[PDB]
Amino acid sequence: RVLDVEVYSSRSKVYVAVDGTTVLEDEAREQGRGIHVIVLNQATGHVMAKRVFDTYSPHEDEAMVLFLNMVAPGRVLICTVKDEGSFHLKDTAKALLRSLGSQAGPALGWRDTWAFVGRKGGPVFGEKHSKSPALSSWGDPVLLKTDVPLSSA
Ligand SMILES: O=[N+]([O-])c1ccc(O[C@@H]2O[C@H](CO)[C@@H](O)[C@H](O)[C@@H]2O)cc1
Repeated sequence: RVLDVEVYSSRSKVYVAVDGTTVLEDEAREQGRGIHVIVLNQATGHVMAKRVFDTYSPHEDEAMVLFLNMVAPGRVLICTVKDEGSFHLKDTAKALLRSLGSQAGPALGWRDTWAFVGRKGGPVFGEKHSKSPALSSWGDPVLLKTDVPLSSA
């Protein structure tokens, strides 16, 4: 079958809904900055892992690379940015995002918004990105809605 996946990225709020049900929601004012990553089972849509990496801060990108490298091929990966995710998103992490098929991830800039849904090992199912227009501003909120094919037993 399919999963209906909805992913939202903005300055102050992220959420992810799967089949109309909210599995992640973070609207807290000064918490949860960075790249939120959700891993779903590719047959059932069950949440395997939920992490946030504050890649505005040093060393979090290194943690994210270790984490993503251990995700099994075939898992569904969902990424979404809250506030800022680029400042300490360094070349190794960007290369990894590129390997996953992301076009916007490797190009992520200051206060850009970004939502991504893909299968580890490819293909990418959907991706949206809004560039911040100025250093004192954030990218526009992005709402990505995409259908994800499920694998069958
Ligand atoms: O002049 N500067 O280098 C500079 C000026 C203002 C800045 O604001 C910060 O930006 C972070 C990323 O958006 C927010 O998480 C944080 O809460 C705060 O708003 C950061 C840097």
